[PDB]
Amino acid sequence: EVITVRVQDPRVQNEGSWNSYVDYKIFLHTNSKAFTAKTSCVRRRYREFVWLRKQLQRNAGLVPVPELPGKSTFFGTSDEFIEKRRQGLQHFLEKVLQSVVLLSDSQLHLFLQSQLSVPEIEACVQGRL
Amino acid sequence: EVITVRVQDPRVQNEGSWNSYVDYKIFLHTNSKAFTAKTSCVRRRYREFVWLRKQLQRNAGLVPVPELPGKSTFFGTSDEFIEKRRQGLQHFLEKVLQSVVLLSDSQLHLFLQSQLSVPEIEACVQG
Ligand SMILES: [Cl-]
Ligand SMILES: [Cl-]
Ligand SMILES: [Cl-]
Ligand code: NA
Ligand code: NA
Repeated sequence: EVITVRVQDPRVQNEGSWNSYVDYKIFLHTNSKAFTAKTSCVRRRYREFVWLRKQLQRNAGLVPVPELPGKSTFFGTSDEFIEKRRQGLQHFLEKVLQSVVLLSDSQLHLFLQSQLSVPEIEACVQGRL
Repeated sequence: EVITVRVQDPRVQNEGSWNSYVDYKIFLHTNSKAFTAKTSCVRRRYREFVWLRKQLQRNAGLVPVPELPGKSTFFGTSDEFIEKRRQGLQHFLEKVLQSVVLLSDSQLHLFLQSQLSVPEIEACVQG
């Protein structure tokens, strides 16, 4: 029944380049059978969370899905933007995990416990990987 | 101290005339000590929001102030255009007000809690 999630450690990938982006470490510790691993650590970027939230909104129960932190850049500093984003991503996952139809989602499990890309998850869930 | 802002009740002013326009009720309630009124209700039109943002962005320097909804009528109907505008205007104010960055801006206060026109605000703050 314990599922503890943390979002930490923003890092810049491909820094300086056309395709630079920030990603976040996601730690999960759980004794839940929802998950193949008791402990996992993966990195995900904001756009993958956007993909995730939309996938969760296809849930079979039509249950509402917690909000993500937004795209607003209205911050004195980039550090503040990233920290508020990090907090908001962690809060999002905490709340997702409290909803049984969302917690049990097979694509959530692939998001949290693998580093399959979004297209790779999409291929996996069609048996095309 | 929280600031609650709502943009509601779009209405057509001067309906059927050359100078017809839509405006919006801006309702604010706050326990923030800086505001002159705990609850205010003013009406503002889109062009006034455009004026406001320009003033706010000058104050912010290179910090990017929240975007306004645009002019392009990409929604299918006037009703949908106005409702999405209203939502966008509320979102703009929510983001503006939820940060400490612009809360000292004289123009913002007069926009929100007076029914001074834009020229009158400009005159007020210029002396
Ligand atoms: Cl971007
Ligand atoms: Cl497969
Ligand atoms: Cl009228
Ligand atoms: Na084990
Ligand atoms: Na209305």
